[PDB]
Amino acid sequence: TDTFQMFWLDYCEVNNTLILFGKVKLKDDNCVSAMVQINGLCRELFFLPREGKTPTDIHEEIIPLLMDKYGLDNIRAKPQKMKYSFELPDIPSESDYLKVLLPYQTPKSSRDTIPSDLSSDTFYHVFGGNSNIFESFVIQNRIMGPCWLDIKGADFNSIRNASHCAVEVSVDKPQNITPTTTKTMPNLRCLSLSIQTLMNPKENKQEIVSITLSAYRNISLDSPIPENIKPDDLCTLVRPPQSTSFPLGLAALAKQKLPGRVRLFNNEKAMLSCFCAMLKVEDPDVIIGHRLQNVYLDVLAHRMHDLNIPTFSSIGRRLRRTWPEKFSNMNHFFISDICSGRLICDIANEMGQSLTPKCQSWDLSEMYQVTCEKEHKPLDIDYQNPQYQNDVNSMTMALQENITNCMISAEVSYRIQLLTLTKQLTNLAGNAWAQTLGGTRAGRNEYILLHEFSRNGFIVPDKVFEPEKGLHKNYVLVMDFNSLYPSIIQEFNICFTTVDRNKEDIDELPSVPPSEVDQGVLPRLLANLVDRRREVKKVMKTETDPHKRVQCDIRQQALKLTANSMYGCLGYVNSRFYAKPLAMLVTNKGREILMNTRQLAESMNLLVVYGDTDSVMIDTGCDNYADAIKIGLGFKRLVNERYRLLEIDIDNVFKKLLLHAKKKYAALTVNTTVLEVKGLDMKRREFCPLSRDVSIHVLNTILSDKDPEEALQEVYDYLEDIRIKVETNNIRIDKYKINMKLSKDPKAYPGGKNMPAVQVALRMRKAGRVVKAGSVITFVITKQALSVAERAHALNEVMIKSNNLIPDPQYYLEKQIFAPVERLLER
Repeated sequence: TDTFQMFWLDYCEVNNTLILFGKVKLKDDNCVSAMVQINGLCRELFFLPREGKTPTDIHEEIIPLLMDKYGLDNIRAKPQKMKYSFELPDIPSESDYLKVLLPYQTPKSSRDTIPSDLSSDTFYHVFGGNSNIFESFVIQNRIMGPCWLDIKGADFNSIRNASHCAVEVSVDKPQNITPTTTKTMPNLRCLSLSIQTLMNPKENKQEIVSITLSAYRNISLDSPIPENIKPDDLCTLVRPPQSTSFPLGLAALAKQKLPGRVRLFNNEKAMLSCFCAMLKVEDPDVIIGHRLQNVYLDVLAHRMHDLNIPTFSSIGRRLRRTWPEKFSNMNHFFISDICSGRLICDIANEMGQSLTPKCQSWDLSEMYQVTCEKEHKPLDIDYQNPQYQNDVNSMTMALQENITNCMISAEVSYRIQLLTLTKQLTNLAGNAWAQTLGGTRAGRNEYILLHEFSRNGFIVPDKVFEPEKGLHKNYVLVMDFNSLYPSIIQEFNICFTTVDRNKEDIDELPSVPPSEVDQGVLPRLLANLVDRRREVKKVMKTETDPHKRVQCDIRQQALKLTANSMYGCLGYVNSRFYAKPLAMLVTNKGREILMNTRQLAESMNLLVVYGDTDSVMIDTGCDNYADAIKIGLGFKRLVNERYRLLEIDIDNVFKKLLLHAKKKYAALTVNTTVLEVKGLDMKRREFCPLSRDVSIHVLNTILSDKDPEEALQEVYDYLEDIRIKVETNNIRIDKYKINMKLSKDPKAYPGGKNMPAVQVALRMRKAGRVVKAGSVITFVITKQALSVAERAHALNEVMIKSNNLIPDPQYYLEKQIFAPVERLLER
């Protein structure tokens, strides 16, 4: 009521200040964007006194020297008792440090940081010298992810023309900002982007041809997001891929065939200028897309740089007139920085992939099928193909393809709940939402410990069973063992605080602490996450309201993911909290448990088909779903009885299983039984529809509910019928077709005599027709000595009977039918 309130989403660093971007509510209950410039932030340095000296001795030595070097009239400093329990050898468990507050903003040498190994006769180590400004703020003020912030003493007249936000304010000190307990959040303005590019052979540059923008202005994460939500505004921007003008009648045809607005531009520079203007006015909190992080944002950024778009900064929320001077492998940092203020929701990055394990390539069409169970056949659009510069039909189809991708990306991101889950993960880890969305696990792993330890007066550090190959005729269950390590850490009280280890030699194996030692920080945290998860699952059993129930499920998953990710803290080599002695201690107990899990399985007359620290596959010996699940639960109880904290679950159910490796198999999963293939090249372009039809039919018959002979004879009968059908050419010519795209001119292909597509193309040239880079050649290997490449002819030519061209039975029965079936039907 007296304080400025804001829901913070993202941040950036500039001039040793911390800017928070967020939302503010207006008198009409509508939320607009806002930014807060936070001054007066300081590093918390801790100086460790030598055995004889004291914190006061330190005060008298460096405070004057620090004042002079940084040009400060005074420096807040006081003794403080802190604890250390990490990897540095000669630092005691508890000591009296001199806590020093060094402002990020200093008159002199602000950019220079104090090294940990600063020479002195009063102290021999210094912590926090290289602290990050965002890290300091978040830790000192106990900020746990995106939330509401009470900001007192906000200055509404200090900041001028600094952002693309509606409200700009500042504070003189970070203590003026505190988090509130409000559990709800404001609606987000989401903007889905789809970009189509053009490869420029001359400069090897990726240029932009079109951009589609789909706006969703009131996405609410408090309630579930309605399926197939329609955008409030849809707009497509485009420029000519070849000439300076479009085909005739494009605008009229677009108005007639395409949804939303379509804006035409004479060049790319005008299009990108318009794009930036639209971002500014739309002011999205979230930018959704497919492969934005590692592909399209880089293209977009560099093209804006190339064409010198003055309003490029609107991609983020901080206003810049110039690009970073060094804008190289560190382009990712510059782009990430310039986007600050708008969250990047990329369904195809590491974070997005982790939520969609059922995928394999994570292509837009594949994800749409997996997550939404809807089919969309992708069109390969190559704007090098001249047809787009003159054929108005072609252009319209291309734009339609872009518009569809833009809305599929949005729908997928809502369906897999990428925003709400990452938010919960961010609230649990206390890091930045953007870091969760675009980073690995390491980030979340790091901040959850930074918060836990600093809250309990601790100084934090400075920044297998081989697969049984073959067909399994009985139900096989994949048992989830992801809680293995976190249950080990908890059971055996493994922590940085409890395990004595040789810090001189990290290869020396330590021992688990005796029961007398109190629960450490890491096990206590894991125990809590596990308890909170139960508190939520209990509530679900009673909850009737689907809205609250769905919210519970999200919270529940978030807690599970946080706990199952804790091992990375001490396991990952490049972790701020890496500890090899601890990693070894947890990995060894992991082997003991899995080895015994095998014996437990065999004690139930079960066979382990495959296993690792993440999952164990067991053959139930049953040919019935009900029987199989009962066996699964029995094994679940058996494993929990021997390991009270280890709770495993049934992840997959294979009625039949053809196994090669963990991610290379074919099987009938149960959710209704369905065919599921993994790690096997099924939809490979090298193979024609006939070969794919045959391979599919072969699998279905093997995994069929029939005996081996009567079913395998069905295969032989099928192949024989196929062979006679091929030899007598009674199959549709389409089924023999093979596609092959030309990346360059067929004449410029070195070794084109071996490539069937290059031969077909060159033949079309010598005739008269035109074919350049970007043309897809569809051909058939015809019967005739001539090479296979010389016997290859365009599909449409073989379709005409008067041409007397027939498919070569030898090639198709051998290379297209025998070879694939041989690799599939071996065991």
